[PDB]
Amino acid sequence: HHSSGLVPRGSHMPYFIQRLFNTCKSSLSPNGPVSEEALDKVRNVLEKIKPSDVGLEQEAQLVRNWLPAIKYLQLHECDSFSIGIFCMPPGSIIPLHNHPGMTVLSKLVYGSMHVKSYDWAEPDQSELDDPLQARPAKLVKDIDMTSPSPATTLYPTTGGNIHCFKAITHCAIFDILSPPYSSTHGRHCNYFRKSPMLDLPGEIEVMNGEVISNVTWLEEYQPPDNFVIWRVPYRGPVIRK
Ligand code: NI
Repeated sequence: HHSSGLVPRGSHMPYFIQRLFNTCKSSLSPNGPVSEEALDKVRNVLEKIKPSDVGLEQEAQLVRNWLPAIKYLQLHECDSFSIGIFCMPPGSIIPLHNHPGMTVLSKLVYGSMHVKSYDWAEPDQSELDDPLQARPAKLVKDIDMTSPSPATTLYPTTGGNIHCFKAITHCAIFDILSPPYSSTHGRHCNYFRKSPMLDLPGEIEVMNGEVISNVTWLEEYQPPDNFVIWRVPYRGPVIRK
């Protein structure tokens, strides 16, 4: 029945993070995902993620034993995409920011957090208006998420390109970005605040006649000073690149 070790199987299924990296390399480009089918292929692998796949099995146990500093682990950065993990202790915050021209696939690896996200009410006015003045945005998501929760996707103008996170328990957010942030290519991680201007309307009529209700007015701004985030080495299974 068995060869007693003489004939091992070999060419085994690459372990999770290797499989995931391999698929990103084939599914992603400097222009973003190659296709929705291609992006779905990355999404199908990412959904199965476990804390042990990325060396976070110990931190995941802090969830059961339930501003503060956030740890950021960079697993890969190339012109085509980046992979990173935010390890957030309870009560920490990733302040409101956007992902210009970018698609981001994200997965809560463990724990619970709150996400609030918006999109501009008039995406076509991005290149024609001053980002330092108040601009109308529509609410997309405003909800707690608790692992296991399906992977989420934001696009350059839909799915909540402007978002913020607040950790409820210890949690880790696994992010795949294509294209990656690049201050050189005009793709900066810009932060935003609610406009303190008084007389801004709650609803508007935009191009077509569509009435956008519950508008939120956002000003570009420097990130808050209590946002402490430290770069930390990835200590999980190695990626063969
Ligand atoms: Ni983000």
